[PDB]
Amino acid sequence: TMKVINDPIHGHIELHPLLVRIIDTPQFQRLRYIKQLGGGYYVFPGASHNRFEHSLGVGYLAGCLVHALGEKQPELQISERDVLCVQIAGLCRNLGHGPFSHMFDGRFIPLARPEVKWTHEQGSVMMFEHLINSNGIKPVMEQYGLIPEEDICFIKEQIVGPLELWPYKGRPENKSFLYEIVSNKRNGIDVDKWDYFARDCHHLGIQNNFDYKRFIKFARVCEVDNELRICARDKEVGNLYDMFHTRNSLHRRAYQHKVGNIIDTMITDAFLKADDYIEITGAGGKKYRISTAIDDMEAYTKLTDNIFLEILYSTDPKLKDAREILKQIEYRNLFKYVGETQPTGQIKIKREDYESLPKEVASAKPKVLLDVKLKAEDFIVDVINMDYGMQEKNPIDHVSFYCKTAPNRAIRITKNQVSQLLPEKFAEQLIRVYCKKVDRKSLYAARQYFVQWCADRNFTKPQDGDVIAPLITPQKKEW
Amino acid sequence: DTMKVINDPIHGHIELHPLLVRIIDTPQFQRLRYIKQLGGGYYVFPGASHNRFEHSLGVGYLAGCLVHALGEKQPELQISERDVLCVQIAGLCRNLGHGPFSHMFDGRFIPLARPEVKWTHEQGSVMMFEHLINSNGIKPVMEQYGLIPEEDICFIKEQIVGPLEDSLWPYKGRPENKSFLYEIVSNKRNGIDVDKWDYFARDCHHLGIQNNFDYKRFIKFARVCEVDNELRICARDKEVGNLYDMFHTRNSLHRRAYQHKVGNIIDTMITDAFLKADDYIEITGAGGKKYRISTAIDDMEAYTKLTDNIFLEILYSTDPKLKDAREILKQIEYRNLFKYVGETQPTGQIKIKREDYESLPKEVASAKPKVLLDVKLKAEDFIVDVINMDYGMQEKNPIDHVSFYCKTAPNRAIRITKNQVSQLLPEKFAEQLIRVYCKKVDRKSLYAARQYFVQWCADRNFTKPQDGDVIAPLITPQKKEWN
Amino acid sequence: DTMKVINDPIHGHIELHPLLVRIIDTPQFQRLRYIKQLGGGYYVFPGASHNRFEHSLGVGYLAGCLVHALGEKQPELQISERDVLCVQIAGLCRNLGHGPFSHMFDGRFIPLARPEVKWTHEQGSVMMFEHLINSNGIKPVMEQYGLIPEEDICFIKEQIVGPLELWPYKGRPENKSFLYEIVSNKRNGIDVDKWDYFARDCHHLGIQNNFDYKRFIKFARVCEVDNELRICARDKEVGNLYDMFHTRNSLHRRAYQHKVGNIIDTMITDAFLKADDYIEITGAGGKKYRISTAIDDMEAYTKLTDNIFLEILYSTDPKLKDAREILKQIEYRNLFKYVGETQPTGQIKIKREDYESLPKEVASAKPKVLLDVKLKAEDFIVDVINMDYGMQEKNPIDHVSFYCKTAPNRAIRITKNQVSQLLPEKFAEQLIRVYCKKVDRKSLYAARQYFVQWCADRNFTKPQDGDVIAPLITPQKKEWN
Amino acid sequence: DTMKVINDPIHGHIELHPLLVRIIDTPQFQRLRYIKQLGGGYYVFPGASHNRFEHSLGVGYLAGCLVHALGEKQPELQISERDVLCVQIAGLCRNLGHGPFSHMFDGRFIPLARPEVKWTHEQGSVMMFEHLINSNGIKPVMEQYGLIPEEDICFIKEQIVGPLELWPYKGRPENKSFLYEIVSNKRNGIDVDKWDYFARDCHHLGIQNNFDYKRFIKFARVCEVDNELRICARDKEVGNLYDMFHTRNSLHRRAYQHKVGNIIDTMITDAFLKADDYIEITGAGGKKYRISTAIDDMEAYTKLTDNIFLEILYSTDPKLKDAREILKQIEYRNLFKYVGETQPTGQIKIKREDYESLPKEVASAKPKVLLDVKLKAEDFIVDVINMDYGMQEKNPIDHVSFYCKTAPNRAIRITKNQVSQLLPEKFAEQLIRVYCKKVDRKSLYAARQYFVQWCADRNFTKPQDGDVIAPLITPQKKEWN
Ligand SMILES: Nc1nc2c(ncn2[C@H]2C[C@H](O)[C@@H](COP(=O)(O)OP(=O)(O)OP(=O)(O)O)O2)c(=O)[nH]1
Ligand SMILES: Nc1nc2c(ncn2[C@H]2C[C@H](O)[C@@H](COP(=O)(O)OP(=O)(O)OP(=O)(O)O)O2)c(=O)[nH]1
Ligand SMILES: Nc1nc2c(ncn2[C@H]2C[C@H](O)[C@@H](COP(=O)(O)OP(=O)(O)OP(=O)(O)O)O2)c(=O)[nH]1
Ligand SMILES: Nc1nc2c(ncn2[C@H]2C[C@H](O)[C@@H](COP(=O)(O)OP(=O)(O)OP(=O)(O)O)O2)c(=O)[nH]1
Repeated sequence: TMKVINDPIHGHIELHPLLVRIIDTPQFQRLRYIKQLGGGYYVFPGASHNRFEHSLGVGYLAGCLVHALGEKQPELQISERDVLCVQIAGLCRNLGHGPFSHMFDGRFIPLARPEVKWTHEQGSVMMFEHLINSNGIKPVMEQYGLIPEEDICFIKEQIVGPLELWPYKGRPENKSFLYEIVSNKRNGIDVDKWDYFARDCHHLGIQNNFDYKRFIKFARVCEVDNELRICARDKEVGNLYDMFHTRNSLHRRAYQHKVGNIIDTMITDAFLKADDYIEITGAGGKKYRISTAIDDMEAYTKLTDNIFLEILYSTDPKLKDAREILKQIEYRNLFKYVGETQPTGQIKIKREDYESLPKEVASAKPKVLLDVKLKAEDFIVDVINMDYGMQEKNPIDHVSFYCKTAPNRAIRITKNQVSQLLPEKFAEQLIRVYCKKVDRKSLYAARQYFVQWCADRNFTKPQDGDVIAPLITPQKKEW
Repeated sequence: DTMKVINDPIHGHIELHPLLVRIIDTPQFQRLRYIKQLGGGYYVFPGASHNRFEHSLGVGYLAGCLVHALGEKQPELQISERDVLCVQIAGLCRNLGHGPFSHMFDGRFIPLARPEVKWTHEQGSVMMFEHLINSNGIKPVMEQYGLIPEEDICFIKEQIVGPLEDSLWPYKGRPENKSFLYEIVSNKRNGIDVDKWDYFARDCHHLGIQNNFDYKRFIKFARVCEVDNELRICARDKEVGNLYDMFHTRNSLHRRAYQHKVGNIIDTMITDAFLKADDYIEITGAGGKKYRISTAIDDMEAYTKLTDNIFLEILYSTDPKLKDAREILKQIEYRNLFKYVGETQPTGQIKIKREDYESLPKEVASAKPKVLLDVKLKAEDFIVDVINMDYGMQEKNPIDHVSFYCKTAPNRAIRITKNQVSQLLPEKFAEQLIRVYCKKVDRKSLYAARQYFVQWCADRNFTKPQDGDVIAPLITPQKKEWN
Repeated sequence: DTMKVINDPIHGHIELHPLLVRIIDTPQFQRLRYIKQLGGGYYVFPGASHNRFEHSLGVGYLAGCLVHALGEKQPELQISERDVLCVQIAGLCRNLGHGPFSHMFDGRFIPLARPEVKWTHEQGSVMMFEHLINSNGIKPVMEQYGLIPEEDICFIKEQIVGPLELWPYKGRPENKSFLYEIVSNKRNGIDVDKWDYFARDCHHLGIQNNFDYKRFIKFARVCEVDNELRICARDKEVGNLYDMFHTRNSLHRRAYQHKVGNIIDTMITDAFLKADDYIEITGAGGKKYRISTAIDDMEAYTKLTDNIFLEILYSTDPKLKDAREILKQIEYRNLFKYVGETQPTGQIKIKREDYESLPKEVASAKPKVLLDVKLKAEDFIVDVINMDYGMQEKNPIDHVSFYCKTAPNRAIRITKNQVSQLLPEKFAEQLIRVYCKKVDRKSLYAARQYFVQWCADRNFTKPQDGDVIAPLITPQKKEWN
Repeated sequence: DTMKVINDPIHGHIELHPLLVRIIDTPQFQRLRYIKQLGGGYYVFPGASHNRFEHSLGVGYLAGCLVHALGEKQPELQISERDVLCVQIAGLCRNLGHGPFSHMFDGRFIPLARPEVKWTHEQGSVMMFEHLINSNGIKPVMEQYGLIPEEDICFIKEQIVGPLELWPYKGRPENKSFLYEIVSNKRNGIDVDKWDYFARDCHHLGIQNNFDYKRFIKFARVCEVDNELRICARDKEVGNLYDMFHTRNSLHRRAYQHKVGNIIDTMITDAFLKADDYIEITGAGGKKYRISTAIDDMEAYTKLTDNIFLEILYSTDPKLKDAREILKQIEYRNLFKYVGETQPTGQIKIKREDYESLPKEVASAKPKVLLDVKLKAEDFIVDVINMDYGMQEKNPIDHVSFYCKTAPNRAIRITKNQVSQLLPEKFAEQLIRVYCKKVDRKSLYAARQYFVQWCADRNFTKPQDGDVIAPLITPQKKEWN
């Protein structure tokens, strides 16, 4: 029968027996050993939470929204089968995450395997297949009325989008709105964000401004260009703009914390140095590396935050370089933040150029006397793209609304119709510079290079530019 | 007498010095128990039962926390217990001047009842404070605890209302080396003060909407630095994001709650009821002389007895003089409110001034929608509510008026511009919302009101109301940009 | 007419069926906005500005949540939408009878103003409910949404005040017995009214609530018990139920019976008594009532709220000078002085009829201590407080039924010894507080001596500060030493 | 170096003195990031991902808050910056000795792996602290900030573990007696460790905390008690103190002793015992230790965290097959099945030595019913839990000193009867849980029969579900019914 789980964010969640079966597998329980915020725990000591409990919350909210829609609009013909498939997708869309979450797909794999293209979403689909097949889930699905052929396709499609006219095979256009719940490809407004906002805020000790319950109460399905889509009540548009404001705040303060990022960067370097030597046993006893475990789900099942400690506690001399980096983290001998700047006006920095940037900083020629000369290897340059989840675009332009006077007619709402105090831009870049040399004189020099580089490139004046580089800031007229 | 502890749901256990307790325990202060913080807001958010009294304790407490923290970190500032008590007193007393239903009273009622007068709750707070002190023999008690009333009462008043008037330094209660003290209770430079911090947390706790601003963090990062020969409060540079967020939070709370369309209309209805009852309700002031609702502000003894009670006095009256006033309140009880028609905004530069407000109903009634109508409405049937939404300094960016310090040189004050922070911030800092309502509540009247309204918007190149195509499908087509 | 959504800080977004909106938007309901939940408690806990109105929305909401959950889990219970609405209405309306300052009114004022009458807020709720219905044409609206007014009105009233006198109810039959356990549980006190106030009062007071009502709802089922269908709790939740009552008693100790909130309630009552001949309140047919007689006419009672406090405070009439002076003393915080607290060691406690004699008893004590000042009966207030688990000497958990996971529809009983030996051995007690109206130093000192001597004379418990406030008295009593 | 700010979800922004930061930034301290506060609890309450690291910061912070409050109010105590830092350090470091899965390690594993040893996390904390100080050159930093390591290190250790052995302490004299009451209160258990874990565990478990430590701090004073200067609480707070222990017992019942959390702890412990011959941990000089002997070497113990769980689970060595299989069963949620709970009746207490003979006893019971299967001693687990108010039979409040507002320098005692007759009459009890290693339907049915029979045979209490799980057995015992 059903199980009750007490969650600090959602209170008492009811789990259908089929969901319990999916949960109680090595492939799912794995997520207990992957921190939701990775290196962030090393800055925010409340952020101990893992992918596992977040996944439960996502499945729960996915269920709440689909339930709400069915109760309010029985004409949608939403079935218990539909509800379960949506809950399963919600539960399983985090299955693909690697050690320290975004660090793994965002930092490590791009450097370890630049040729490969890999995302946690792809991983989630693969792990899900592995989970299903390894645990005899399909029989249990039919026992509760699911049709594995169609429904597994549907679940995968919810996580990763078309496995490619209506492009989906798992459900038809009349059920289009179902695909907006777990992972919303159209505008990013989905139950995954709603759980991490509330869960991260609870753990970080910073407050959440977004009311998902409210949103759910005001959600309706309407016909939009011959699709049935979820529409928000007109008056909730303010709150949706705010939801993305909240997202960006959480990125600024927490997910892209300058020191959290530097720790992620150091752990990634440790992983790269360990990658030749750590071995992970996959299917048939075959051995994989940290970087290649993603090619075999049996191996990947055993790849979690544990690697951090395996490296730290290692005695093998081959792992000395990797282990040393982690030990510096324990002593808190971290690379030093020098400053932040941004490109001015039009300019954007391409991913291909990231590598050249430490060279550029080291090449700057501040007109000041320096005891030390710094090298490209002494600098880290971290480039972060901050947006509203659709690059340059406004996601609210891709939301449909209804008004109380005509609940069946979907409408659009433009930014001008809402507020002139809203962002005029929806994407930006932040550039952080750090120095691996931590002494007083080194650090002083790093500041001079940095601010000179900013001037040379016509980037924005660092906020403390006049303090850290008083001789340099005057040369640039704009500043 | 000794220190008291009070449990507050927002701040926990608040200790109060005996002099503060003496000030609190007066008719002039306790009056604030009978004035709702959000006025007509309570009639939309049922949790907003809170009053100005408990907010005032919170402001006093926070004012003390900040001045105390500064003193602990920088003993060189020479902050005295006397300075601390004066700051707390000002914090405690800056809300004394509020009238019935708070902003309703100074924002809606007095401007209509007595357009010749200029009145603000801030001026009221000063007058009430003076009335409190004089009426209760507080000056002697102040000197008992080492305060110097001549300097200190001046200092307290200046903290609430600003310089009592030119000059580099316009304050008389304290010198430039204590300038940072004037930034705690009521910050005239940029509006970052402990009053905001209390109502964000308190209103959110009561409203059931979450607060994004962390005042405790702010206090930990705050320092005093020399700026143009003043000692001012500086925030850590890194916190500039959070300060922009503070004003964003303020704006959210205004949008969602303080300017809720229905809460506003209820305030308007209560105001009308007061205007109708103004001739008949009698309030006894100094010497037994009698005042009206609109004139109690001229005598603080009378003003002391002017609270939300007038609402119930009107509601429960039987005198036929008050029948009209009472009927409006009764319509509030049955929820037969004036009906919301819609909201629009002026586009681009355009702004509507205070002086124009009265001509607006006539304008809407003058618009000529090319639609057959069952009924024809008149100026009197419309209410037009203009709302100013800003960052507290009209078109100005308050963050341009903030001083920061950096960790490498904690005594050196600097400035941070918007470009130095983010491109995702607002490019403007002020806008206007125009709400239209109709006093005729029948279906046919409402339908007509919608047509006049949307036509008016179009005629004047205001923004398309969000529901424009639903409420006025025949009108919206004529304006091309809309559709 | 459509459903409304309301945002509550305790429950979030609450859906209100249009029939409930029609009930709410009446003078009789909206009245509750002007009655503080905790009365004079707000004068001690400044966060406790909340009113009976918002508490009533919460009770109506919780009542709905419970009956919906029961119906979803056991469709064989045959719960109807009609049932759901009637239970929500009863929940919304069980606080309608409350008077100015809530429990002050029925607990202190009415007993003293009109000792001959017997009156409770519950009786008031039923009367107001009838007045609300009749004055606003609600009966037709009830039938529009499928209710049967005659039966359902009876059902709602029974839910609030019990049987209007085998099966004693007329509104519903034995098969729906469990519906009577939701709003106002006469069997054991476990109902949704407590659950809202625990959470609401804690939120506002700023003290923490240890009870999880949502958990309770998730684990609740209906089972047959002595040929009645009753709400049963999961066996393992029994500890949590004991904890609920423990929490209730804590809230009484810390907040609802706060020694100063109680003396403020007493002072306001004294002002009301002194104003009651002069305040006039117009009821039906233009007839005039007093504060103490407005309870006989609902039209008058409709206009009787916390407002009277201010009507007195702001009065200029000389007749109200006495009443107005007491309220002024409250403002200056010149309150009656708490002397101390004690409890009876003996069983059988103290009669309500005996209360009047107690100040005289204190004044008649003869402490062997040097006193400058002699006090009189009239100088003392003696406030007797009954603290229990809701059922006098009885354990409410003995009147709860449970089910186990291996047999969810079978009811069982659980005894205290099956749960823990850390639980209470008694479930009722009395606190006695003494105060003095003379607030000078010498008077207070004297009052302490009489008090402690009276405790001794009566074999009450030694006040906690007894050795400090009455060092000459406490040594006489050997038990205390 | 300058002060650091840390954001904690429980306490908000915590200021850390440079010296404390130096202590925190060591492998010995950072180790606490990898030990779950609640061990096996995380596997039942998914919010309880929190680790000992963040709890230890909180304890350090609250230790500072108390000592700072006392110093501000009573400057005559002569409390020094040195005293404050020492109290904070002891608070920070009193959890250093915890092992994998916290209480599992010292409460279950070590007692079984090393029955000869007497080992407490407190002893471990003192050893780790020594290691931390010596390995990281902290003593020079201590003197840089004015500390005197010989006295102050002794004082810190004494705060954690008590006298390292008439005034028995050497780190501070009698005049500073009260300082030894903040971090680890040996007199009555009222200390800042509990205050952080109540609030932190509640925040993460998703259950409510009823104790207000900030209130307690505000009302705390130091008074002379029998020639010692001790921390005293305001008299009126006594209710809140009883409630603090009530809350602790509720947390244990609901969470720390959850039946499934406990069985998971038990399973993990077995896995560790089976891996103990084969897991190696490198300590000082490259030498290798076992899980059971890492406690002997601090360098090894440093690297002994919850990680061993995953090292075993991910292992391929066939010698670890048995240990790895137990952990794999946990992942599949194939746990030992809860059969039931009972308690000893009246007088009886269960001895530590007898724990191992209990499964044999259950298997020896002869239930008079037809059974498909016969079970053996090895198929049963019996878990005995001692629940109390921290001082076995004793009432901690009998060991607390109070003051009253009329004489704040005069310490007094308050007895239970002076407070409430609704309090516990007993302060310790035992709970006995039985589980079955055979999880099939027939086996579980049989296990229920043996269990209830065993309860009857030993005159333990009737399991709450006894009539449902063993309807044929419960009849025989008259007392039960
Ligand atoms: N909030 C709260 N949560 C609890 C309490 N006791 C347990 N929980 C949590 C732990 C779990 O996450 C969830 C379900 O725990 P239960 O003890 O109800 O489940 P369990 O499977 O052990 O009971 P069963 O005997 O199988 O029905 O609730 C409680 O007293 N209060
Ligand atoms: N959080 C919490 N607050 C309480 C409790 N008891 C009272 N309060 C609140 C009510 C007040 O706002 C504040 C002070 O109440 P007290 O009873 O300590 O002050 P009171 O003047 O009655 O005591 P006194 O005998 O004059 O020291 O704390 C409690 O147990 N917990
Ligand atoms: N949490 C939250 N509550 C809100 C917000 N806006 C309004 N509320 C509260 C006030 C009310 O208690 C409740 C319903 O307010 P609404 O403005 O949504 O309904 P109203 O009847 O004004 O609009 P409608 O009739 O749907 O046009 O929600 C918001 O953004 N967040
Ligand atoms: N509540 C809140 N906490 C924050 C925010 N930013 C950072 N924190 C947390 C993370 C840490 O636990 C703690 C200190 O963060 P900071 O960014 O002030 O420290 P950091 O050492 O990076 O600053 P530094 O540049 O060294 O002064 O506060 C924020 O905006 N809000």
